Amino acid sequence: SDFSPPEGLEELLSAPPPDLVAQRHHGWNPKDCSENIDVKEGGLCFERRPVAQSTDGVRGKRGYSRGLHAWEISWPLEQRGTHAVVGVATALAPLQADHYAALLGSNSESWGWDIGRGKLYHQSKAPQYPAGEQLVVPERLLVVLDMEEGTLGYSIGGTYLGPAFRGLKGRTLYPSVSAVWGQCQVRIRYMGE
Repeated sequence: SDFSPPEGLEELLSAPPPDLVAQRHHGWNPKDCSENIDVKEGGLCFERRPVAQSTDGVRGKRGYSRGLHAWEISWPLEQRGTHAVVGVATALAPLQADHYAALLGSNSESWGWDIGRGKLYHQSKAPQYPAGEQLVVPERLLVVLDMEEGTLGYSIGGTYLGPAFRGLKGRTLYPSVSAVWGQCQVRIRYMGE
């Protein structure tokens, strides 16, 4: 877009999108998530309840170790809070904390984009991304995981912002998100492989 997206991304996004079963198959996992989040719509949406002093996350049902993978995340602006972090995670990242934090990316088992202030989190306990314009993240963002190249990048308003993270080769990564505000509805639409 203003960055060159991984090869074959335009093709997979143009193609007829995966059907309802495939998207659910790749959705939020009701059995891999904080006790404070409820997964709805067969995996396509998750809600964090209004629990105070807790940070909570969730992993997708499917973990990726090869190929190109994109999913669309839709996260209403007014349900973001102070720590809306969107990214990916090994099977080993913790999915809740008992204080307020940017949980996704605060360890070495996860990579997060802070879609509010535009910081990159990995082993954070942060560089800006994109590299005097205010970051504005629309309701809907594209998460692009390239496991052949080992990069995680994002796409907003028809613009690939380029790789946020490298060094992903050899891992098995799940879509993941970490949130602190409650009464949110955050949707995942897997776009394909």
